[PDB]
Amino acid sequence: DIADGQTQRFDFSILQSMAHDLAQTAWRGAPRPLPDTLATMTPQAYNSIQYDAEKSLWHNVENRQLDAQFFHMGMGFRRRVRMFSVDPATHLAREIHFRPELFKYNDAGVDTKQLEGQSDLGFAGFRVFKAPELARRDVVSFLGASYFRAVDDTYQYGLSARGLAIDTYTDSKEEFPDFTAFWFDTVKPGATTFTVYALLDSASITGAYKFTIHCEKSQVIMDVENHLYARKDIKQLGIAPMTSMFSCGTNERRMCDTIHPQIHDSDRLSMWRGNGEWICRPLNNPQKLQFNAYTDNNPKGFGLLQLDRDFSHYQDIMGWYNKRPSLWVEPRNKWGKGTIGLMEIPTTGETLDNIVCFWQPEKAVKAGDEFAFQYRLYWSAQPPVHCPLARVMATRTGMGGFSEGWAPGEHYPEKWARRFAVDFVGGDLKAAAPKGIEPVITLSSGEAKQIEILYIEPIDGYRIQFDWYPTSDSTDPVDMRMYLRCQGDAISETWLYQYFPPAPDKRQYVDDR
Amino acid sequence: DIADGQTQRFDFSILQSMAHDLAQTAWRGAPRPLPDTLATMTPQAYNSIQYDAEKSLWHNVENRQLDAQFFHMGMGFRRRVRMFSVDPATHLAREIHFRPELFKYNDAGVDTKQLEGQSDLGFAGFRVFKAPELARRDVVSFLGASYFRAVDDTYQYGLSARGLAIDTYTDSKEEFPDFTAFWFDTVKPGATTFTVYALLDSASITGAYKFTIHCEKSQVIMDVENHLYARKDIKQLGIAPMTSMFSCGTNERRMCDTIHPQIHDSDRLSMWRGNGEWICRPLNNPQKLQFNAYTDNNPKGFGLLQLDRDFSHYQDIMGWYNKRPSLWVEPRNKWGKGTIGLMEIPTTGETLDNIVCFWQPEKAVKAGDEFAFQYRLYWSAQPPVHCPLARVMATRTGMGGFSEGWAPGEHYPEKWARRFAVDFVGGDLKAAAPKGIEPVITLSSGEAKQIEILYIEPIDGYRIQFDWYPTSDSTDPVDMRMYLRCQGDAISETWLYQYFPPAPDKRQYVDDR
Repeated sequence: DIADGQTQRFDFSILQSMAHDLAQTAWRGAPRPLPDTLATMTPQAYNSIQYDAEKSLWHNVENRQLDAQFFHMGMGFRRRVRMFSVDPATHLAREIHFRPELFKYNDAGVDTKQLEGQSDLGFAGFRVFKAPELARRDVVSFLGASYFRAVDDTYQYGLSARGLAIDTYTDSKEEFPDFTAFWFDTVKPGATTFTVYALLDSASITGAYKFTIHCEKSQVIMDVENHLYARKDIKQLGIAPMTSMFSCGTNERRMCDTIHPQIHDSDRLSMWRGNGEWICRPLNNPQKLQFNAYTDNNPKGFGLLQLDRDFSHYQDIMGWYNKRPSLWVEPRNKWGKGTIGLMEIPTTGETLDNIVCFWQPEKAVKAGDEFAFQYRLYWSAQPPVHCPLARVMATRTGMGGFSEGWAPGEHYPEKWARRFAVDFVGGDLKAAAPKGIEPVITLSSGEAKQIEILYIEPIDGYRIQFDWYPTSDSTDPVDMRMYLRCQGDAISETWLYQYFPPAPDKRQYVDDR
Repeated sequence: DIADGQTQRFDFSILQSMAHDLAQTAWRGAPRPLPDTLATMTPQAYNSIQYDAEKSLWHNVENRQLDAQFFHMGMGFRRRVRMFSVDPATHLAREIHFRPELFKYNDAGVDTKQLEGQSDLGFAGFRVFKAPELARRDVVSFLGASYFRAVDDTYQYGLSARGLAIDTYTDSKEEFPDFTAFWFDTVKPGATTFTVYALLDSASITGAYKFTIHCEKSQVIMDVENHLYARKDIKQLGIAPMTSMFSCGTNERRMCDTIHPQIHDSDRLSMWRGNGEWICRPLNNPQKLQFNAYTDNNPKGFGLLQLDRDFSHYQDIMGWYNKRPSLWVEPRNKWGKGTIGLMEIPTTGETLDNIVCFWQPEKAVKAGDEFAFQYRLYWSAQPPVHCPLARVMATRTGMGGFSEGWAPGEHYPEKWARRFAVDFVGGDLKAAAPKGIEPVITLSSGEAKQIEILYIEPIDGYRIQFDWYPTSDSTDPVDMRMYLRCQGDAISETWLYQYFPPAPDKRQYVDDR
């Protein structure tokens, strides 16, 4: 009912055609300035603008389990996005032109007369609500350049995902692709899923995106198919990028001066390689910008996970980090050779998303190149696929050089060493204990001296604790790999960790006594 | 059967007589050197000496729920302690002379011929076992100068208590009273409780101690009655001292570079004043030695508590800090004016007991003075008496100067401030919330700016969070008192905290960016 634009035929092939035509032509450029009312507005004024639930998308669909509400122009959202409604039966799309009557400005200093003849103006994005609460809490949100977020049955929006990433870690500056348009298929009566088509535009790449989002009871499953058309040479391309935050946690705690024991939207990076090996990579908050590439030939799955769901580990009631979802990327086709990038930015608090994970194809991207990637996104804790063997539970790092449970109190340890504790749960650990669980530790630098295997009754797991001794002053990052091998065969997933030793002068403890 | 000494009449009045006679005479002095085998022995050799369970005390008592095994001379235990067995029916005590046949040395380099004619040699102490395991795990242990420890139904020996404390915090050195002798009443068949009489001797004080220890299903209750006779002038006297450990926890974490999130045998000091006010004093690990005296007129109860029983907060499998008991002291009579001392020593790990709490009578101790104190000791988590009002759950301290849940990530907070978060649970907090919970915060120095009251669903409690601003450069310790007052009346127990601000030059955050 809110779609008043001209009727035009639309399809996925049609969407690919305009994306190809857009790549063949010059870039539109930076967004033009917004009207003076929106351009100069208070952040509190923008938050007072509420979309009209009576004028929401699919409001005339009887017995509906979904509802869509659009956002408003303003703040950092300067790119106008056009929304269309397309009938699934007859492939005709009608443009939903922006009108001031679609919003209630309330306590906003908007004149509303400058937005009267502003049909060219669009929206900042959209959010989708579920059946029990069709206008209160959204399960799927598409806000920003290309960022989109979804929630599990606990709601509590956590990490975000984008449609593309360009030059994430290169000598050049970051380029942010924009979702310039959206096509919404009309939701069927009593339908959990819905389909939305997105047109991605950027200064060096254009793409056609198709999203099939299923809002299940305990998870949100998104089927993403894209067709990228390169406009210029791209030195770094990221497929299905993941944006999250990691400030502190069960890791090296160099930022722990806060009332919250752990602050992170995600604590680990789990990878399912083509050969079938599961890799656990805990996230880090390094002092310097870090980029890590993990070579893969056909990744069966990867993503950032929030495996710590206990509230007492976070002690946050405004963010609810324990209720935040975990994102898992499941490719549908063979993606070929490439690397899973992982960029970690230093951070102080929780207002900056410093974790970026994406898939980078091995082949260099040139002008006129074409790409097609299909993958499934799972937005929930406890991702659908996990390692059948023993799984890493936590990665605790601390002082070493002393017997466990007998840390000296009158003095610091004489020899400086770093102690790493890794907890393994699941698999056949209790069966392999009588035969002998032998941990295999590979270190780029240094040596592991006090390798101990201990059993933890409350978690029904085994802890592998070792002390790392530098034996060098190169201060270069140290790569560690751990996996449990009982009968000459792996019984646990690989534990991948990047450790940054302190300076040689800082490899000691100062004591006032 | 193991008592072969001469029969002598013994009673509590008789024990008080020899304590009075001992005070009237000069001190025995430092213990004489042990035989060469025990004097020069390996720590591993001493641990190889095992007492004979067949020759244990009360071995001839049919249908017994208790068993007593003695310790051996060696290591820091250089004071010989004489053990006696006294029949409750006929008050006759027989001395249990030390014999080499009472121990199995096994892997010990002890000649055993030098200990043949060594009846004058005694024991380092004794331990008491319960009915299900009469020779494996002890519930009550008396090892050391005057230290004695007891366990709850989780076992896992934690904090210790002594019979007396002399000059705990004074310009002079520490003086350790010694339990020079022990009288054991024969345990009745099928009796949970047992009575042991102790003679305390020291360079400046002598005392007669009577212990009535009940080993209940979930707790150990000790009835302690003492009669102290001062031999010299004592400048500081401690009644029912408590010795514990506090390295890290939900507090100022200046020692947190370890795999264990919290290391402490006790986290708070709970006091029940004569007027009926409950005070919660979280323990601290200060950089410098600290002594605090809390004036009381008739203390109804005090002790060190371990209220955090969750394993995930400690992550220790060798110490099991979550299973350690809490000690509560319940005076039986009016103790009069005095102060509850609390000495905190700086510590690095967990091998040093740096928390000492004791009751100091107001009146100065002179030569020839007489004292008599009766109190009950409870050795279990969740002490029998707690505040009927709201109780403090945790005391989290961290960075301030920013809105909660929106800590800046690209930069540090502009203004330095310390944020204190106190969680209150129980009482009538949910009923007083509609009326308005007003927190009353008293600060010796500085001001509280951002006082916020928030509700925590998972713990069903309310968090009082405030930011402390220095407004001074005196770097002196800051005393804070908090209690919730809704209708002009207190609805929560008082929260007492001692905070040490950093140096004025250190009241800032350094950023590499």
